[PDB]
Amino acid sequence: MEKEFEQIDKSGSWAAIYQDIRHEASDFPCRVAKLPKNKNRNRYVNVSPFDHSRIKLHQEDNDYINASLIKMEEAQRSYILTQGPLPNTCGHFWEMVWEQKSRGVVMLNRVMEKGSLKCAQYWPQKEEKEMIFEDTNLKLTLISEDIKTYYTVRQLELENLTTQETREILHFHYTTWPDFGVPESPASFLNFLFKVRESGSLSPEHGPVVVHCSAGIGRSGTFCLADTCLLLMDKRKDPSSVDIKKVLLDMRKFRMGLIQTADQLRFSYLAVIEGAKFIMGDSSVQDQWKELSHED
Ligand SMILES: O=C(O)C(=O)Nc1sc2c(c1C(=O)O)CCOC2
Repeated sequence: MEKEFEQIDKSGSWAAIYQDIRHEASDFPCRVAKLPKNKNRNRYVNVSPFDHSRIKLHQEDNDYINASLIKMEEAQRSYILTQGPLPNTCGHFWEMVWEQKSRGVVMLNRVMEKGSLKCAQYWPQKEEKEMIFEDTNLKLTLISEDIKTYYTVRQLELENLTTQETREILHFHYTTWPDFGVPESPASFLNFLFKVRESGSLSPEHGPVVVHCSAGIGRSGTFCLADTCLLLMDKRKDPSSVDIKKVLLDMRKFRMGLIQTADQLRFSYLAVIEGAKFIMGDSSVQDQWKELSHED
């Protein structure tokens, strides 16, 4: 992957590699997404969940959210990829976190990017001001947060107002990944991915982690691709048995458009090649990513 990396680089062919991926990627219907009744539940016209893998709300009313379950069979890990909640779907979002039993939410975007409102403000920014979403009958409180220079971990309490059951959700917000961009470095990305992992939220005792950006494909696909490649590498301890592009193709069976530019692809080879030093038995690099990243 490291030789492929250098071959690709030497002969300036990331875009064509990426172009091939786009050409190979699956195509499956998104008919419920396109129901007229769901128009205002989608942020982008051109980014939909395929019907086969979409997440259904457990409501009789309208079961539609723009979210997909990415179920990586071999790696044995799933994620739910979703767009940034809209002003009218923040209640659907948290209904889905409750129903799917997720323990973590990864947000890879800011509420504002390039002058636009990429995502509703769907979690509370302070302890005294909880949010209640009447439509799905759920309450959410900030329990605390831990703000780093490039990301923040929130502990959130989610309450199902109908049964009064309560869960803790962890929110990992990467706030320095530009839309249609890459992270500043592999170090700070792996730093952030490993915070997520250490937290327990990836563990198969939970529902699938919710990963989102603005559309739920570019930055998310990047995160997820790196995570699974490292996972696959780990259950074998065998870096050479991972085919990154092929894994991306597996993921795009479950949601379109995963990874939005050829520099995102290239960044994902960089992140997995670096992270393999850790999977391969050198845990001191984790500490190094933490220094490089400048977390504090
Ligand atoms: O948030 C991302 O990482 C992401 O995939 N963004 C997406 S993918 C995508 C758009 C954007 C965007 O935010 O403007 C606009 C519509 O076309 C595809």
